[PDB]
Amino acid sequence: ELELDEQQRKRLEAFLTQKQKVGELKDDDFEKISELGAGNGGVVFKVSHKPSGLVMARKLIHLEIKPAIRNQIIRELQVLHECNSPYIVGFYGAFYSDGEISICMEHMDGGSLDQVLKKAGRIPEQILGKVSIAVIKGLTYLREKHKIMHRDVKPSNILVNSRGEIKLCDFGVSGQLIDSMANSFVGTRSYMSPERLQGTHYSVQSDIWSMGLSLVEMAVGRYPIPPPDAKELELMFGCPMAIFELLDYIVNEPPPKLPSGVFSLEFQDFVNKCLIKNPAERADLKQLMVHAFIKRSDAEEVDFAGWLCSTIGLN
Ligand SMILES: COC(=O)c1c[nH]c2ncccc12
Ligand code: NA
Repeated sequence: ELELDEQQRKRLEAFLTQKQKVGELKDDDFEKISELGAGNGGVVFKVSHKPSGLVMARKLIHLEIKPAIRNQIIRELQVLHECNSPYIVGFYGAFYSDGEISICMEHMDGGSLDQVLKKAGRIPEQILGKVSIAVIKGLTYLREKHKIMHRDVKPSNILVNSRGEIKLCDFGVSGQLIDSMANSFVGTRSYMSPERLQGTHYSVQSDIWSMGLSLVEMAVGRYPIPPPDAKELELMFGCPMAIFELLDYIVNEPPPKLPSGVFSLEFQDFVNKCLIKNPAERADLKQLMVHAFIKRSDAEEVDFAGWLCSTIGLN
């Protein structure tokens, strides 16, 4: 499940070789091209690293903290130089400058799945199969090689590109950057598992809930809680709640589900196994990797890049 084919081995080797040419990252070496997002307490820009000529994505986190603090964060973000996977966004480096931490990463031309969703309206089942594989393999990589979980799976944290690659970004790597960002805002809690919202027992099972929740949103074209009325489905397939009320609904109500007679039973089953409220009964990475929907999605050779380019008008 963590074994790479020839094309993925080659792409990973070409990225590291290219990264080795980049030295110490410095503020003045960057030229802004455009803006990309802001979903996790910062701002993302498409930038040009002037000396190397490489196009990167630069996350700027505005924090006003004593020299001692920032230096620890930066040492802790060095963990990311070890995160080498076709399912994790490439990391170039991190530094502090004029009151802000910069995280420099690989630029994904397809953007994030929240953006792809907005354009598309809804994402087809076969495309969601490819997304599911990448999320499971990404979470398996994080857990296997670095003994860490994502903690923030959601559509905006899944990045796509014109080469048909799907990658995860924005996973807790620096304990200090987390602690120094307390009282929030570090991102919405609307994708959190019932167990995390109860302050109870939390593992990679919480990430599986988030994935399951994100898949239903992308398949239907709407954030799924509260479930849609019989009339809202007739609009969609022919065939407002305040955050505190919403978080209560997740803990207290039955989990969302895909509408029937629209999606395959294998896909409906797969999301249901991710969305079981009790994390013990809920499926795990090993179980998900051999699920009928995953095996069928793997054997399906889906032109993800072709679908992507047509949908967002890339080219
Ligand atoms: C937090 O990381 C990001 O948002 C991104 C990292 N690379 C990207 N490429 C395009 C859009 C967003 C990003
Ligand atoms: Na993000």
